[PDB]
Amino acid sequence: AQNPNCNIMIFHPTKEEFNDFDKYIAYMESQGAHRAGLAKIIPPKEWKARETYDNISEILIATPLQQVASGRAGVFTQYHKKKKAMTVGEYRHLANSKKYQTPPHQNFEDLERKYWKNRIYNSPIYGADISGSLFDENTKQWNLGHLGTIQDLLEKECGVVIEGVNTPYLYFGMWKTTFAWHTEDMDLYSINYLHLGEPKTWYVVPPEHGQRLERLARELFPGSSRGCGAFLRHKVALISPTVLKENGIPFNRITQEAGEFMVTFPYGYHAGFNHGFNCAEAINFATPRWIDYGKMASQCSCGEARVTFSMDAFVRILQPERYDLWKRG
Ligand SMILES: CCOC(=O)Cc1nn[nH]n1
Ligand SMILES: [Cl-]
Ligand code: NA
Ligand code: NI
Ligand SMILES: [Zn+2]
Repeated sequence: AQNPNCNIMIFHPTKEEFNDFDKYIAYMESQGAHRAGLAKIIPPKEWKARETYDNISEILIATPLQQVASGRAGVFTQYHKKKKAMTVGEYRHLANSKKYQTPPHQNFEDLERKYWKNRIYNSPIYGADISGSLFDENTKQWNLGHLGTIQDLLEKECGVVIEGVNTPYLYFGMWKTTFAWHTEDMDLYSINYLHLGEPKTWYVVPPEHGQRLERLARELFPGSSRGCGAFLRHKVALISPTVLKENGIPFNRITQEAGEFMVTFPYGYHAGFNHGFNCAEAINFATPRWIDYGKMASQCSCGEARVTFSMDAFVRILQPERYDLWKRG
């Protein structure tokens, strides 16, 4: 079997290989990439997402979220406090201010150490989950607004014809902005392009070991676990690499830089943080291999994890038994 140690693999497709998106995902999996839960794809040198980023400052962040931590440095939750709307230009200025700017650091490992030491003592502001795209409509390869839809995938695989749309999200980040441990909705794939700015560090647990992370999370967040049997769905719990290592949890880490794609694979738990001001775009997608993961995906029914209108049909068709109870939440 390929990639038995579940290492994060990095791919360098040629411009010809970059034409057929589905085919390249299948290729990566043939090499065992999915075993890690996460892969990096560096686009060919001939490719670009758009011409420039000089004109993005007027995009609105309608509901920036302040990420307020509780707990200890290595085991904490974050709750999201709504702030007043800002433009991207205003947000960038805020990110670069003394209060929020990345501290001096020697390299990525030094900054990673500073993040886990000091994250809880600050409350950075994240402009997450903004419907939109920054790919030029003329970019034909790996344009995250022009992928095949999950609804069409389900139809092709299962004959299933369903309502729903699937469009990309933009994210504007700053130092210490954090994505909590999660898998995607319905354990879908995701793809993330870092358009501009400072890096993003990722942590990931191999899909074959996801239940080990879940068990540790239940132990570390016992009240949350009693409240919901899928509380990681809430996307608020953080566990540091030190604590994961202490508890024998298999994981890997990698830093994504501007101009690079990351793909997360079905049931690949991931978490991480932004190094400084940046802009990313992401969307969920499916392949034939996803279908069995979708059938088995845990669900939050406590009501906290509120989700997109597209998810109804996925639960309805793939998980009819669970549908009524899920719909209640
Ligand atoms: C407000 C919390 O926002 C997030 O966690 C957004 C995010 N999800 N994955 N990377 N960023
Ligand atoms: Cl710091
Ligand atoms: Na490893
Ligand atoms: Ni994700
Ligand atoms: Zn829940």
